[PDB]
Amino acid sequence: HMRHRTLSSSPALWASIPCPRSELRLDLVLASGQSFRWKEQSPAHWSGVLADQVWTLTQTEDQLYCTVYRGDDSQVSRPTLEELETLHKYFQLDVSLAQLYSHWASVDSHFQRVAQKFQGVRLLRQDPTECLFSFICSSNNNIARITGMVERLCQAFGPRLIQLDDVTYHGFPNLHALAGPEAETHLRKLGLGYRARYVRASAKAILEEQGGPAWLQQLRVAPYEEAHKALCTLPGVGAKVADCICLMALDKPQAVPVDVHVWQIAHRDYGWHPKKGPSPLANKELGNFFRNLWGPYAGWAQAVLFSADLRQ
Ligand SMILES: O=C(Nc1noc2c1CCCC2)[C@@H]1CC12CCC2
Ligand code: NI
Repeated sequence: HMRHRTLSSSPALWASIPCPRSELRLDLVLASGQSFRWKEQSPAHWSGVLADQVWTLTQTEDQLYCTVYRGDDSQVSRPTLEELETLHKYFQLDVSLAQLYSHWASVDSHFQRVAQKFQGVRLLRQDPTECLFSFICSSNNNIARITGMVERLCQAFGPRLIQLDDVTYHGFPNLHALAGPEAETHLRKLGLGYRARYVRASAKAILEEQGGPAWLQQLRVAPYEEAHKALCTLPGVGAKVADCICLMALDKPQAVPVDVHVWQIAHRDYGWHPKKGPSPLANKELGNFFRNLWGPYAGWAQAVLFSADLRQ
């Protein structure tokens, strides 16, 4: 009936956003442990779902090309003005990444060497609900398996949007849908394992203990430290997951997620030691170290190194 658009196939359905590849590289961002809902369905063409709509994204040297599938078998068209603002806000393009890259490089010789090769690594501004439950699935997991669990979770619980080729696209579920009495049993069948309990328990907790999704919007305007402590009350949400949500969904650019992986990197590349191994206190100290070094956009600087580390 319908299928994935390319820039060759249907150029009449594409809108451009003037964006250098030094400000944004899709292939270093869209599948680099931030979002798990983007796939390169055709080469250099990234498809995924953004707030009840499917997008396909490609780019040149100084143009980001995008096209929308609204579904409902309605009259197909280019992206609108409001839908391009949505994409502009999603990539946080108002913030200059080149200026940030140079600012971080000024105090960090290691970052400067890595920065050379890996440009346009920025932070996506994700939905809190989507981000929270995606990073509850992240514990003792890899990008490949997390991407599976999230896709299957959205198919099972989330509303259907459109089909392109053999790929059916579902929007992310609401909290009520994940809070049901059967929710955990289904999610174990979908292969989440122990993470199934934390998804249901956290969904039920935000509803009953915090009063629905308006709470997560309150944490967006709340100070970083208040937001982090609030999230750590949720089942299966510790310091690492709280910092991820803070950094990627609650506009806290100074949030530095710390697990064994960033510990390994911090030690090997910066020679950092707690002033022996991991610990709630030692992890907290490593986050402060990077904030002190890089400043109030420390989480954005981490994404560059993190995405750089995924590519050998
Ligand atoms: O940990 C993950 N992502 C991140 N943690 O810290 C940062 C990121 C992405 C960018 C900012 C810094 C995701 C869950 C995994 C485990 C392997 C993929
Ligand atoms: Ni050492």
